[PDB]
Amino acid sequence: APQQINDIVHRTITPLIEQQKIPGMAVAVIYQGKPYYFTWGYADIAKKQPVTQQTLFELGSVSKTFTGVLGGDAIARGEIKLSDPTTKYWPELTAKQWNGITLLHLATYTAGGLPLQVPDEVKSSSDLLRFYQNWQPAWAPGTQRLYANSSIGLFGALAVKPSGLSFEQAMQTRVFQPLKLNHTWINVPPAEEKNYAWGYREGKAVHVSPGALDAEAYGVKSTIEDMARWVQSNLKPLDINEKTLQQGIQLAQSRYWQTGDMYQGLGWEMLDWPVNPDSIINGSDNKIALAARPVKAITPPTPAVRASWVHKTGATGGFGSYVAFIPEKELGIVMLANKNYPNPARVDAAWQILNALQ
Ligand SMILES: CC(=O)N1CCc2c(NS(=O)(=O)c3cccc(Cl)c3O)cccc21
Repeated sequence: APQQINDIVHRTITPLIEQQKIPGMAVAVIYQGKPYYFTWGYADIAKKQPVTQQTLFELGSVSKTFTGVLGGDAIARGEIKLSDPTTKYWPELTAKQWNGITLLHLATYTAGGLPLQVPDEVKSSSDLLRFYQNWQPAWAPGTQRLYANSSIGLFGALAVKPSGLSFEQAMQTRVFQPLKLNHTWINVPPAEEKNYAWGYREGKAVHVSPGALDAEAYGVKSTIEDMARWVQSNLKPLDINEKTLQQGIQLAQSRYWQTGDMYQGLGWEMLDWPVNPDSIINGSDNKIALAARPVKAITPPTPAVRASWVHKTGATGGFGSYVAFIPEKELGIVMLANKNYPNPARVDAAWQILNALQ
């Protein structure tokens, strides 16, 4: 732990924890390719369990980066194409509004206004079909972006259909195991519950509740060590020996759409590096419950740009996560907390640390 990394991390994160009243936090800095770990506070306030390097956190929407990469791996295997119509993998989706909606539109929130949340009433495979059949798009496909679990969640479910595997089994076999992410889970096994932090919402200890397409949109739990390895893998995909996984990571960092200064990948979101912090700090703010934005198609998509700020925020009811990395600098950060605190404060802290080290 070089003193420079020690000092910038502690001097940034300690006040953040105090100001946001975060119960526990884990941070990883990847510097010239090597990981350094930091932990503070409590995974379980009532049982006085500390945050360790083995503590599991709910990633929330950072799970969408795993879904994006798994989808990219299915593309690279030749099992799906992003230009495929949605109905090719779900022929029972016969309602006419689905003509022209491709897997690309699902993966990038551009199908025409799919809603942020799958309704709680939707549980079964037949409930899900009925929900997507009755959905009425506000817009033509490929014209506006509206961030949505029901969009990328359906992409993940359809992307694994030609493989025959369940989504969880495909994610394990094709992403977690090859990358040695051995403490990363869609469902936390009983053997690992001692390490599963509680989330904290309004002072109450909480875990994410089951929901339709939860595994695909917000369902991953992981340790700070496994998340650092995730960042290392996305920083240098060519060091990965599995060929389709290498390509799938590269596809998830391709630029498909532009809105303002932001480019939409598969799960990942990107900006040109160097970034103005206020373009990301205000650009990811989740004070807005619904933000509809016109998109410009990038025709054809730009392959993964090493001179990028690649990032993703994530939340559940009781957790708040952030990942950002800069491929050209071999630099990255992971911030895992068991409180859902404001996104601008995450990005500001991450920028203060990475800017100091670049
Ligand atoms: C208060 C509460 O209960 N929350 C907040 C977030 C969340 C998720 N995660 S999410 O829908 O995919 C998501 C939406 C929007 C933005 C982000 Cl960054 C995000 O991860 C799942 C279940 C409950 C809750």
